[PDB]
Amino acid sequence: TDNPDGIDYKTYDYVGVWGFSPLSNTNWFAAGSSTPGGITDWTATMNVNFDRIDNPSITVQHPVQVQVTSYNNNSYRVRFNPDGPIRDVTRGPILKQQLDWIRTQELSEGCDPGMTFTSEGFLTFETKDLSVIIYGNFKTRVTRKSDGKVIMENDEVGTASSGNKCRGLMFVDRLYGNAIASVNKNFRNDAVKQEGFYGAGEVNCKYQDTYILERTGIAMTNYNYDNLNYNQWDLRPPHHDGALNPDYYIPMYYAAPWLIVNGCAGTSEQYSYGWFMDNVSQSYMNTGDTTWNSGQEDLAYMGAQYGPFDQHFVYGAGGGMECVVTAFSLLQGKEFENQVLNKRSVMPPKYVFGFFQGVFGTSSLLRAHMPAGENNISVEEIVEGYQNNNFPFEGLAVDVDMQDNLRVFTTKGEFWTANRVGTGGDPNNRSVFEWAHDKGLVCQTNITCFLRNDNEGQDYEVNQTLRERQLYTKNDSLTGTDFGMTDDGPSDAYIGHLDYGGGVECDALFPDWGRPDVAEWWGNNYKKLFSIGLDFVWQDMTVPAMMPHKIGDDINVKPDGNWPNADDPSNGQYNWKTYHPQVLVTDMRYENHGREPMVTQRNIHAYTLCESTRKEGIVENADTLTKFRRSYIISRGGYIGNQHFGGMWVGDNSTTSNYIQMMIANNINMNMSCLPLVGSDIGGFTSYDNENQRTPCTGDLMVRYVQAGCLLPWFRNHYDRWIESKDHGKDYQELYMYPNEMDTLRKFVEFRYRWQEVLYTAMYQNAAFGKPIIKAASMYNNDSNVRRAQNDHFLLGGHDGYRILCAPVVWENSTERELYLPVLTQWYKFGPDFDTKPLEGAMNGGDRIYNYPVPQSESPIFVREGAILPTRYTLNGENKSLNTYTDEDPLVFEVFPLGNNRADGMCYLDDGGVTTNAEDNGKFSVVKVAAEQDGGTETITFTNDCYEYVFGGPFYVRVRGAQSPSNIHVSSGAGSQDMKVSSATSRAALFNDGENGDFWVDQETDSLWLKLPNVVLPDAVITIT
Ligand SMILES: [Cl-]
Repeated sequence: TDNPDGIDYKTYDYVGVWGFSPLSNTNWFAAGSSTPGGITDWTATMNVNFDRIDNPSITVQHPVQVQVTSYNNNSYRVRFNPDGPIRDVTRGPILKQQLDWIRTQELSEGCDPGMTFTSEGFLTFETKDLSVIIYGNFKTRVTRKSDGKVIMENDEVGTASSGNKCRGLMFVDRLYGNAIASVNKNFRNDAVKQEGFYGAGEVNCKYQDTYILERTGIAMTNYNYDNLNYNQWDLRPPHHDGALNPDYYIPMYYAAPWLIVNGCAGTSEQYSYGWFMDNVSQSYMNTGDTTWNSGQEDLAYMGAQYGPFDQHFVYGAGGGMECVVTAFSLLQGKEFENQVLNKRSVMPPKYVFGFFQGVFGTSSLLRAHMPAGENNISVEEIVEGYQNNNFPFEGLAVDVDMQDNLRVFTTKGEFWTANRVGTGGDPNNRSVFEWAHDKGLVCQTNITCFLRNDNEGQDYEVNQTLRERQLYTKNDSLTGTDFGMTDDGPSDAYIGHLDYGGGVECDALFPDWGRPDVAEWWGNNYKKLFSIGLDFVWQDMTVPAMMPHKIGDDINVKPDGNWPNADDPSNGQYNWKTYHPQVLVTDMRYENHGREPMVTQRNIHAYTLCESTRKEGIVENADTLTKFRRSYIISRGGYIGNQHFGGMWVGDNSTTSNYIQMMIANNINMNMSCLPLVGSDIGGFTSYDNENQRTPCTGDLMVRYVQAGCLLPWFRNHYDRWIESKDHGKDYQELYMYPNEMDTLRKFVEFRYRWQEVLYTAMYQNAAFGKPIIKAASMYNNDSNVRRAQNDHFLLGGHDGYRILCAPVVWENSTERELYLPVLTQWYKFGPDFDTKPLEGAMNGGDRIYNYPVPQSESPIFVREGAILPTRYTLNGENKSLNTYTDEDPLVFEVFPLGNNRADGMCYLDDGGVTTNAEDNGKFSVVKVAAEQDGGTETITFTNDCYEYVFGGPFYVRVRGAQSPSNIHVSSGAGSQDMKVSSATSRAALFNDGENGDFWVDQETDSLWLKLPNVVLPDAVITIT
């Protein structure tokens, strides 16, 4: 049952954007005509005649399904399979069960798309706000009902005399190829529309010297790659001379065949739609790039090396690009499972929003057991540097260093306090993770799916059981390709090589994920780590990222780094730094459907890995977790839909301004690709100094790195550390190693920690509603200037997710930047210093300030009027990890100056992930707050949408711009009472000694503080007079 559909696989090698050219028409089929093929449920079939564009007398027929996926959220889908019957994927972001759930709900509400074939055979249907017509040759126009504006239309190509063929549906004649493509008209050059294309995951694009956000006029590809520095040499265009810089034609780590098109921006006729080509073979997105003749300025397309064809058009309910993101997340949602919390993604433990330090190149837990070696460092020293210097510090990313000889799921003695491996729970021999718990820390650790194979006769149970149970990918192909063999065997296994450089390497087997049993086996391995104290998972090398290899060479031998190239191409010999693509893997798209060459599904491997970790590792083995029952995954690879397994970090970046610019753009783009919990190594991962690789990141670049990342969702300083036994990397990078900048560095981490609830509540808004945490500037509506600012201005936080504006400096040795403030609102300069002083005067939205001053010690961060933000403080005033906060560490609702006499706020509350009762049983709370000024009376109202988690400590209201009141009354189901002036005359004293029902006039910061008892949190009317 290998190759059950009888495909002839014509192409195995990577094919750059330079070699993908559907608009050349040659050997491509396109839709030429059709007849109606019936409608069942919300799915119409059209029986489409595909004609060869270059010889239209050559013709073949395939059924094409047109399916309304949501009436209310204005989305539909087009799918066909030129290779066999249309088939529902059993694994992936979009599942039939969820589509069914959506349709069932909408039907029960009376939604009627009115899907009909006209007498002429044209298909027409409506969604809430749209109407669609599809003509005989599949020509499609999507019209918005309110104004009659056509907001999307696909493309037609002419032929000499055989009629117009619609390139909206294309595939290569199977005599020649396997590729597919779909082409729209692209209005980027239209003077009024000025369409811009956004999204596409982690792709980097340079314009002049600057990395930018928008992805218009460019040819992109998804081909998950071990792309260290984002510019791997083997990924260069044909005959490329000189340095290869990160740029748009280079694949990254996450597969995101996803674009959001935004036209008429900032105007009342703005429109936005998403375009998802749901394909896990190498895919392409060309937004009008003429380079290599890959595209045409006025056309846009998506395509892929292999079928099937399955495409979603997602317009969203409300107006604005954000609404496209929320609608896309619904299609991928888990409502069909009746998730009480995790509808659009999975909630992390609170601790995931802490500051972590990772080091590649530690050599022990304790100094007392650190082996001598140039620049060697113990985990203990790192923890001391942060804690002794009073940094808010969450814990560690422990790398492959801790393993016994790169055996995943193991540790070695040096990473235990008594210098020997225990089974856990021994107070006189604690593992790195147990010891870390005692420091108030939590840890992630590096897990890949390389199971070391060259063990020189030493027992390695994980590899042994994989062999015995035959769960490893075999060495079979349809091409008779010899993938190589070692003395270790087995004789039928696919054997690869892991290479961390500097001699840190090993042979490996890999799990054949598509097999039944593999996922359960994998997940069970995590018990070996959870039972010794591991908190969460750091998933690496997920392509799987194998050492480059050429067929015929030894498994441990890599090719010359210049190979392959245009003059000496791969010709089916290169592995493209993963599985040689000929390898037969058990199908990961369709269960119990046989094996297919990996080329058909490269981009689903990392996704399937994370899925197995999540379900069979983290969830099924939750009982074996120690301190926190909720866990999480931070992954390096994945595919649309990864957000239900965990978050991401953008792989191996480096230490320059350009990587800061990239980190910001990556974060915004990933967020709009429905992966919200993402970040990039703070300070940069690899060496940057070409003359001496060991030179650390400068103090100024570090300050800017930290400032730019301090409110981004995943915040970890991690780097490659030069040590004697791994002689590549930088000397150090830890924030405490920068004495001159230490105070600034510390205060930005403190600032993040104070806004821990702003982040956590935004994550809740993602899990519940699919709202991206980080907003692209163009998500701010009715503003014709945000587009210009979108490279480095972003928003987050508050009730609506647009209460905070960030515009970090993205250049070293720079103390000014061009600032744009979104229009139709007021802004307040904020940041680390403003907790302890008054706000400055309001800044008018719409203002553009050239050379806006930004000292090194500052970053441009602004709170919008009408924000009430939940803010946290430690009771004793010392910095501690998030995971060791209790409800006795004050929760404070900070009321910023009112917008139109009003302010609003929201706070999600649960036990931080100590248990999984929030997501399993609905044990969480959602508190809302409002402030209203009505003459001489301010009313501050607390209500709840649910209150299943009881906050155990007093909470506060801090009103900015208020001082001494005549009276404050508090009404609440618990008690109705007047407040009294506190005898405490400072904040520490109000916190520690102040009585419930005290107010404190804070002159230093022009704030009024109300101390209230916990019982009044879910419901209260506070009237200040
Ligand atoms: Cl990866």
